[PDB]
Amino acid sequence: PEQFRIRRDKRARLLAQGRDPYPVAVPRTHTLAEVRAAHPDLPIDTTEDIVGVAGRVIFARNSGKLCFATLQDGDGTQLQVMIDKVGQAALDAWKADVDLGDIVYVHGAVISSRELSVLADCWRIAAKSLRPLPVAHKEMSEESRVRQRYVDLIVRPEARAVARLRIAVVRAIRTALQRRGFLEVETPVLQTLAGGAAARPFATHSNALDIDLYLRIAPELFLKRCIVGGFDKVFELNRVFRNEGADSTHSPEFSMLETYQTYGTYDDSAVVTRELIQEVADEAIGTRQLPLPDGSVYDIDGEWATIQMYPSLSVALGEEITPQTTVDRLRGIADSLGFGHGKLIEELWERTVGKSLSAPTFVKDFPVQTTPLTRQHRSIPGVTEKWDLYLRGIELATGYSELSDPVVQRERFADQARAAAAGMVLDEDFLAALEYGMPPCTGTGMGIDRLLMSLTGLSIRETVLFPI
Amino acid sequence: PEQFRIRRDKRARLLAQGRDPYPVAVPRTHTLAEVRAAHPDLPIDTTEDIVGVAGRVIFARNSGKLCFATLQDGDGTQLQVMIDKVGQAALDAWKADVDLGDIVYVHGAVISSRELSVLADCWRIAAKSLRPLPVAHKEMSEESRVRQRYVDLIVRPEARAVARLRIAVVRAIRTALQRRGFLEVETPVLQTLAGGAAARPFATHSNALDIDLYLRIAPELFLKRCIVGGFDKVFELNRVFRNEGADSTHSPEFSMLETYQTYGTYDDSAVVTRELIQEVADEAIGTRQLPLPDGSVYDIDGEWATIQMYPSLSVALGEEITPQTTVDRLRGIADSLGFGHGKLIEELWERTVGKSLSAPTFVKDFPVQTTPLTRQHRSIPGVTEKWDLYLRGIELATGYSELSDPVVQRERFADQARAAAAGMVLDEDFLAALEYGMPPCTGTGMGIDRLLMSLTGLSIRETVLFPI
Ligand SMILES: COc1nc(N)nc2c1C(=O)N([C@H]1CCCCC1(F)F)C2
Ligand SMILES: COc1nc(N)nc2c1C(=O)N([C@H]1CCCCC1(F)F)C2
Ligand SMILES: N[C@@H](CCCC[NH3+])C(=O)O
Ligand SMILES: N[C@@H](CCCC[NH3+])C(=O)O
Repeated sequence: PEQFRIRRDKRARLLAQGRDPYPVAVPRTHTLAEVRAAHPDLPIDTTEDIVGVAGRVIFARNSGKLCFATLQDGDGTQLQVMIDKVGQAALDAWKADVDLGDIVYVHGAVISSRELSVLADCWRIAAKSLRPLPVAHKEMSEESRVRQRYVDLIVRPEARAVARLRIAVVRAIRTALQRRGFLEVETPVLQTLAGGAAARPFATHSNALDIDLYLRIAPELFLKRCIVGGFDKVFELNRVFRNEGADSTHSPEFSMLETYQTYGTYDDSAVVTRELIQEVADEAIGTRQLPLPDGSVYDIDGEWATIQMYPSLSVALGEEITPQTTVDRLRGIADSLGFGHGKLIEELWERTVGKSLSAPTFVKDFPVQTTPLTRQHRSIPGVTEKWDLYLRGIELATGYSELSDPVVQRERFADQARAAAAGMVLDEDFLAALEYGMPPCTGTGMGIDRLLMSLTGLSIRETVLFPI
Repeated sequence: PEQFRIRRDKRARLLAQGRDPYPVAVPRTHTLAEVRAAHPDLPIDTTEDIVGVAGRVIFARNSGKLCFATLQDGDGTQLQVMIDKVGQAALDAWKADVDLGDIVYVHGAVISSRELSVLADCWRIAAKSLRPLPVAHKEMSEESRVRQRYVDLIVRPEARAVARLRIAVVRAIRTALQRRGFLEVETPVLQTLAGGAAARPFATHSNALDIDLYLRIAPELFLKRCIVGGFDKVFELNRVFRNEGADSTHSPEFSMLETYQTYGTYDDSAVVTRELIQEVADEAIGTRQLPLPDGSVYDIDGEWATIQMYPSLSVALGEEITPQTTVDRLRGIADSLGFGHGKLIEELWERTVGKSLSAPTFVKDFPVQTTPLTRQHRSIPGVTEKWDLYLRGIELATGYSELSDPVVQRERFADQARAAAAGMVLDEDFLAALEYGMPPCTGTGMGIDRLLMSLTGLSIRETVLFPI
């Protein structure tokens, strides 16, 4: 706590002496990992490979004529340094000047101790830390790890690995989609009215236009415009904003993938989603027998079951539930266990069938009420061609066979608007685009955080770099 | 105008007959481009390659026993269809049912007319357009093209090419950075206070937290946190939000690239920026002798000149200007042509040297006042290690040797805050991170819209898909 001051004082006296504790440049020749992969099996306690390395001093051990430190590169990789070879003054400076958490450059020969080490010709402070690292045991509380992610990444290896995983996962996704001929597009974040999902928006006032603008809840309506526009295959991986509460599967800002493919249906996009998720596991995790903090293994290999909502619900409840089942009947059943038809079906389905699922599973054929954007089913009356994908109990992803009928689409919105009216403007430009004609296409959505969670067992608070 | 109604009426009667004008599926076997690349040089007026194609009817020409139409796939590619082979009823339906702007599937043999055509076994409406296309000559006004981008992309080839260019450019960028070992990260859009640039923020109220949040003006402060965190090389390509006016180089929402590289300086990031831009041209445009709507050619090949701000200004003004030149002196000069020292230097420099530049040029060594985040110059007093890159007269990109000194950084912000005080909270967490120690690193910024503009001659209103 007081050591904040002595650190500040070492900076000040280093400046005064004409030593630079935040130099513009130091000539680092190699990352530590490069040095390692260069000398994998050096006869220990024995080379003229001179290098210039840098790193954070995370461990010091001083001893009269010779000091040893651990340099940890930013990615975790470790090289020990040993400060006769040059400078008594140098050794004194080392001792008086270098603290833990300081970034340090050293130039010299690579050797192995009686542990891979560089024995120094030169050395220099690259950066002076005016704050010690927490010992970290002292296990940084969950909400101090998130509020100081920079320290977390320094002190806790797993923080490093997770960060790098998300990054790998996201790249895996872009690779996979690009391989299949999808083009990534940028669609507006600031919108005059935010559609493509159910949620309350974030509103912000524009100075330029003296009007409110609304942060997107989803790119769907614009992505659809792109399909009208002649895009065959488009995706957009980026943030959406839902002005609502936070829980273990929900946060107001999060990164979601959306995907749109002309001349396929929800049956086609189901297959791609599977392949996509499996292909991600392979690239980023390396197995489809997923290890969990549980200590368990979750198998996502092979084919995944598809069930239908109404039938699977029927089996769970012991009676035939259809689009014709009244709200009065559903209410009764709901009660006997512990607004509208659609909402009741989904709710009962989750409370019965959904919760019981283990293996990866698509549920498909959804109530029309609760699916305003998705086409009516090709044969079955009363339902829409939508699936949800449940993986390891997490609601991962949806796909639709997309409603391209403007008149029907107009109605779906008129119903929506009239439901939440307090006395009714629709998204006229969207509908305008539909009436220019949108070819048959299937869209998907997927949450990145959900993806990682489902894959790893990590909480939403660990998957993102800087939450709050 | 009235044709809106007859189109709506054809939908309605098609529904009634049990013809589906928005079918879930049609079994398209090939894109038109696939058909083309399959039959590049077919002896005209002469094959048993049956296909299933789809496309928008953009040209109709009817003739008793035989109708011809142009199917244009979404990307522009064209195949003609010819509707004896099946159905008198079929030909009647064609004539009464199909209008221009309708999406249509046809299945049959590929042939060449007396023009590559498919002569139909089957055909079906995939989508019914309840709105005709504008003839487009009738040249869609600039602000009707942007407000209805979906129609633009249908009707105007160049709209198609530009859309696809931006997309190629953005991928080119990610390829280039990834090749060099940069990791792309996601940093928050919603912030408790927005830093990393000069601009007024967008503010939005949170329901979860009953507080205002501020849309990011720039990712820099968080990207820096990542470097502290041990990232060696990180970039973030994504939207930033500056609550300010729109002009020909400025819009409140736009996509920018930021880049951060440990153990290099502004001299190093200058080189990468060049290589990066040149590598983009190569991938996306195919030449570095850039064609312009001007009718001119702009050469971005080869090495680019670096000049210094103070000296180049001095030469332009005919007197020695230094960090020591007073605001009283600068004011005088400014006057004689037609707030603080820094602002005056930059202003004079632009009004004299900047405007005169043609070839690609870095200007470097900037006034300390106007560069709070960038390190002080290694030798030259009074200036910071920042460059700006001017390409074809457009302000494309900046790079810094990054200020990692927390105490200095604290001062820079205290000066800033006190300047715009009306009677002073700083970004304490940012500074906290700096005092954990950030290794020497060089950041860059670059505007995607600027990039495209500089490369192509296109206005900012054409480079983005959906502005306003
Ligand atoms: C943290 O992730 C989320 N946060 C909020 N607040 N809302 C959602 C998610 C999430 O993953 N969602 C999924 C649902 C299934 C389709 C894709 C999706 F991303 F939308 C909806
Ligand atoms: C349309 O682009 C922009 N709109 C606004 N409103 N502000 C800026 C740009 C843009 O490209 N900028 C550049 C300046 C040079 C460094 C990179 C940058 F992206 F910030 C600053
Ligand atoms: N917009 C959906 C995802 C895309 C569904 C298919 N059109 C959501 O917010 O969940
Ligand atoms: N944040 C800068 C770009 C990065 C400069 C280097 N740290 C801007 O808004 O222009």
